[PDB]
Amino acid sequence: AKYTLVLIRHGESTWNKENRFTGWTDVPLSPVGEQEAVEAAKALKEKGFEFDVAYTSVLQRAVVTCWTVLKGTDMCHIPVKSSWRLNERHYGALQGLNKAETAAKHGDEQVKIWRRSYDIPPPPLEKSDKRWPGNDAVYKMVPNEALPLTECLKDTVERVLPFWFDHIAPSIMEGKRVLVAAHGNSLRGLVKHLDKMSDEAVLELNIPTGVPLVYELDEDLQPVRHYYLLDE
Amino acid sequence: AKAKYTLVLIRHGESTWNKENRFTGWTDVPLSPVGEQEAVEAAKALKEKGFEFDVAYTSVLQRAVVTCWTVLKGTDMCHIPVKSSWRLNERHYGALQGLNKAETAAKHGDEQVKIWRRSYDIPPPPLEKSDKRWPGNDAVYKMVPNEALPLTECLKDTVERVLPFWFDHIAPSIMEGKRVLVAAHGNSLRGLVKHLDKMSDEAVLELNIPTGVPLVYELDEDLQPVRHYYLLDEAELKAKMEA
Amino acid sequence: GNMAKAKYTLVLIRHGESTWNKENRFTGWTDVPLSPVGEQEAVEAAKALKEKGFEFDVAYTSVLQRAVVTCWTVLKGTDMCHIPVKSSWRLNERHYGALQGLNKAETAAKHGDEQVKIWRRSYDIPPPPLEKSDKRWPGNDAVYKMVPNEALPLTECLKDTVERVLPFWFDHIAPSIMEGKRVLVAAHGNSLRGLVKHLDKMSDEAVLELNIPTGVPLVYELDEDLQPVRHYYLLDEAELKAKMEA
Amino acid sequence: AKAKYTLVLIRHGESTWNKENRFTGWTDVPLSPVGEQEAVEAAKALKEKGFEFDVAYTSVLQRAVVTCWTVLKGTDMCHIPVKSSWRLNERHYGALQGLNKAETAAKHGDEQVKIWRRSYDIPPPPLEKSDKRWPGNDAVYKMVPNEALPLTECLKDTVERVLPFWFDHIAPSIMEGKRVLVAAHGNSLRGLVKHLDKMSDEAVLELNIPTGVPLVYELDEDLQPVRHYYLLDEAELKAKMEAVA
Ligand code: NA
Ligand code: NA
Ligand code: NA
Ligand code: NA
Repeated sequence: AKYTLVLIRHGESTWNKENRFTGWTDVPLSPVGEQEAVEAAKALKEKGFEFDVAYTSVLQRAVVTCWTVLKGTDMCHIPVKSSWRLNERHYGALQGLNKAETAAKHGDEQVKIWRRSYDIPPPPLEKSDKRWPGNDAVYKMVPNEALPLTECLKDTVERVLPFWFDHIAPSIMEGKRVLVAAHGNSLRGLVKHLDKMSDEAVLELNIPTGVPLVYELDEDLQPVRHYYLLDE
Repeated sequence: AKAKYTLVLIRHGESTWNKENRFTGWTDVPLSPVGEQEAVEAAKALKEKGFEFDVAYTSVLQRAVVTCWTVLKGTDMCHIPVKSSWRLNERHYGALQGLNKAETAAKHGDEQVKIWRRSYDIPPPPLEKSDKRWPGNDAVYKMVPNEALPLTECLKDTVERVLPFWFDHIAPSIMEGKRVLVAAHGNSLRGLVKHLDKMSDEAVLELNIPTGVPLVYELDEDLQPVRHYYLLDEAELKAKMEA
Repeated sequence: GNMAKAKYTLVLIRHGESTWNKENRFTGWTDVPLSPVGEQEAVEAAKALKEKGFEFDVAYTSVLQRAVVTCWTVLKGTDMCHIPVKSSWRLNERHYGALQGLNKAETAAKHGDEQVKIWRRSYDIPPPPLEKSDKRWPGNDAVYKMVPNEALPLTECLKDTVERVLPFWFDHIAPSIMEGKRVLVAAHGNSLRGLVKHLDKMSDEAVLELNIPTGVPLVYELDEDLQPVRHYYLLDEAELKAKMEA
Repeated sequence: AKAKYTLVLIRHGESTWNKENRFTGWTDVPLSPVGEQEAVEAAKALKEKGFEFDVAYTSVLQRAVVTCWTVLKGTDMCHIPVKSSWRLNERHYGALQGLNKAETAAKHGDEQVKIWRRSYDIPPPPLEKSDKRWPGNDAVYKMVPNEALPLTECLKDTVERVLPFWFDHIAPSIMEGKRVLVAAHGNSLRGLVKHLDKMSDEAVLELNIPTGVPLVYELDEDLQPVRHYYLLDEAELKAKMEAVA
């Protein structure tokens, strides 16, 4: 009843179509992904939503989603803050591999666990591997110890919260209308916190792609209600 | 001397109002389709010659902001921080903003507009605080004190408004070792160049910065230009300067 | 005066006496410390702010020890040590060029008595400039390593000081006030005269008569548009009249 | 073992409650006169060895903040930016804060407190939101979401609360080439050290950081410790370690 927060998950990426684990792989949006953001922007525009600051991960797919939304809402003048803390969950040694070839290699049960589990991460990369963010110039200014070799949702949540408490939440408290453009697991991290969901309950939480999720929060940042801005 | 640092400046391409032959100033109009493509072309040239960036500075006007995004996209630099500031905005055209050039030329005279357009210290007629074109009435600038928001501006004012941002943000980034990109407008960039090259008040009037062409500055240890150049062959560049 | 209310409250304070104020010597950007009396003026200003219940959310200071320590002392005495403090060379004292470090008598005998009165009280006539080879030039000082040399003065008149202060007002101080933050500004005589000149829309001629006393909180009650509704010092009319005379 | 960066850590000296033999935690108590002087002495040692700083990090508790200012004053480094954060605060002692050791011994028992004091993952009894010692009720933390403010903490929680600040601010400054100073507390510094030296959960329990003594870390290109040392002779240092034992 006091503050309004808008969250959005980027649309389909090239690897979502190629049926391959992405994680921190910095792949671009597919043409369909680019358009989901254009549609979400129009809906926000129609309802008169406006923003004062935007937060994003550092992955192209989220960054472009955010730019598209600002463009479609006439909010290109606002500051945009990116952080690796809003990045998708890192899939370790599975990143870049096709899901079928990994399912046939490791088994259908084991991948379902790695995909939908809360605290069991996929096999870790080695520091010599090029998929390790520690070897990527994009993370040059981030200490290597903070860059994951692999992650379970749990790790993702713990890595996201600090950014919520140190940047996002304070902006809301300062009176700013905030937009957050991120990924499925990163956003599940925020929602888990916002709605105080249990470890078991977030496993069933599915955040649809390219649909604005609006949170009406009270004076103490507790949700009064939430809803998606569409009719599909 | 020799280059120690590299700075890249870029002026946004054509806007809808450039085609509609209308004074823009702080009017937040979008790029035309041709303007969007000039940025794509400038990105490729930067990509080809191996330019990379660590931070990007922009005005708060859509035109420049989108030009910047396009260049980062085309150079695979979408991960970098982007900082916007009203200080990099185009020169404010006062009471002329939104008016067609022919209709103002016929109203006020061909001489008087030429003065207001290419003069250094004579600004166009000022707006009143009641006018909606005054940034002080625009929510975009709600966090900026109204005293800093112009009613009108001459190039001189624009230069004075830009320098502080150069000294407080852009230059320090260069000094910190960061490869900087600046996406702004004609007059705001003339402001930086005037300072960089220590141009006189009279000389900057002849300075014409072509639209959608990266301008690269090789600076020494003390931020003084060793040389500058545009990323385009003499053929394409000659045609861009003439427009 | 105006009977309206304050929307915002801003507190400005000029640091107390420095070692060189006693040595009767031009300081400018020379980073000299406060005298023991200077340290105590800040303790007294803190107590007055404490008694009236003033609280702060952020503090702005120059990068000169003198102002910095004044600010720390005030935060300590008001139980505001938890707030962010932002420093900037833009709030530095006016730079006195080639006069910095010299005694008044020895500069008066060297350059002339009246010429110094002009350099000290004038608005637009600066003192003789330093050379880039001189150590008193901030461009050679590690303290300003991250600030482009072109921005660092060789000398300054009040006018120059005002022009370098304003941007910091518009880019940091004012926005904090607009965000709803109770701001404290600990700086120097000329830098504060710069802010006041702007706040009260004073003329070039009028700011020459403006004397800001040392170690006395100056409170500004500003309206929604940052225009002064009224201002006042936290001191009895007795101690205050004596502070202004100095 | 090739050092590149230098980091200086300092634990504030004695507080009024250290003398009054009482659990402090987030209680914002001031330094004792002896505490103020330890910082003056640490500043002189840093001054003598020529240490200079480019930025300083601190908790938001007066005792640490004043320690930092004193060190900057004594090293002629008052011009540098100082960033404070609740993330560097002392460990929060939950329901034990404000209690005297005798008063806690009489009301919680000698065994339970020894566990709460030297344990890694078992926190002291938690406060209720209706308790005034909960930071959520303190204006100092007005700009920090209440969900982040502890009701109680074990060293483990402290560590988890500190790391993000290390990775988001302190470390990047070191990587940017800045000479950093960190003025904080016993448990918050044990957090950093535990990470820096990759100490095990069991080993940090024996780690004792003396008060008012600069701790210098020589780190390699990848922020890994090459070596560390205190600015004090083995004689004066032996006596400081016994004080903190
Ligand atoms: Na890295
Ligand atoms: Na405004
Ligand atoms: Na410098
Ligand atoms: Na709070």
